[PDB]
Amino acid sequence: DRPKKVLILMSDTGGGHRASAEAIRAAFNQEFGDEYQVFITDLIAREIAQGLMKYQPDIIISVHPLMQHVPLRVLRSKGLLKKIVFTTVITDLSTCHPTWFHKLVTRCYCPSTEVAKRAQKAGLETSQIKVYGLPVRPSFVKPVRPKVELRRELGMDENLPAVLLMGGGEGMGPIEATARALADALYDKNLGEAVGQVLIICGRNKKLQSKLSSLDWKIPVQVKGFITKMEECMGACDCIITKAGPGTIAEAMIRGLPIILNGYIAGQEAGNVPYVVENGCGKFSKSPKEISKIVADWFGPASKELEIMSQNALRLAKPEAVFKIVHDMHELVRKK
Repeated sequence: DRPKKVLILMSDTGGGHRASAEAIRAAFNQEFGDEYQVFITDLIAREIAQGLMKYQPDIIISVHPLMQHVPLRVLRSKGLLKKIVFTTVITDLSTCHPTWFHKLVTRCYCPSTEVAKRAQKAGLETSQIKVYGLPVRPSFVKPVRPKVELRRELGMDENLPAVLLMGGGEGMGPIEATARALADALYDKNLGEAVGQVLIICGRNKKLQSKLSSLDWKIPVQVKGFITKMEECMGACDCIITKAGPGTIAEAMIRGLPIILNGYIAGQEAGNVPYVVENGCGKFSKSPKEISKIVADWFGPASKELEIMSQNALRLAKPEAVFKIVHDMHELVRKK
């Protein structure tokens, strides 16, 4: 028809998830092309009012818990509410805050049926609620090379089972202690045999990255900084240790990785934990000793438990969330 503009509201503080926003932007790009131009704005009323005028969006998307009430008010203050489709993509996997929901919204996209039940609780009608899962980048969703080919490209051992350890960011138990604990649990002293291997992704924690990659490891340990392609990394491993950041969780499930939740950002990600644990996809622990035992058992005596949890994750996985959402927004905008 005519080119349309999309504004996605994030805020670097207060919860919510920008990787979902970027995932959404990439999905519009892939699916539709220049039929849509997509901006992500980090911001309250005056700024909203500003960004409204800067981008004059056809459709507004909120990936933030605080981005419903004020933006909607301002939309009604400027008579824009019937012109502009307003949508919410909840980035809390479970157990959310009431603010995620707003009756004046057009559509609210849920990552679980649990969250959707909460939307119904809030008075939103069936037309306003969809459950497609939590959006993940498309480039993540491409079926990936074989395990040994990924392992080799990442400098890992080809045969040992691997735990993905994420050390980036805030909220986790001791990463260095955890890696050392992992090395001890996965070494057979008499055999001189590594029982497993570790891949540590440091993200932006560079002090951790240098310390960990200067150590002498009992088992194969690969240390990295920032990784653009998480799909290759997750495809090379057999389980994952991480903070209950929602994207990382939704990614791991797509790759059938059983999760050890290493913690969470308080006030933000703690509702993600039951989504993992109560659904049979993983465990919680911050302790290095407790974590490494879990991995060591999953790589030996509880290996049946690992395979079962690995099936539970694929079953919960929704790799097509991103496409579904944007195709739904596409038709939402069109009915005008």
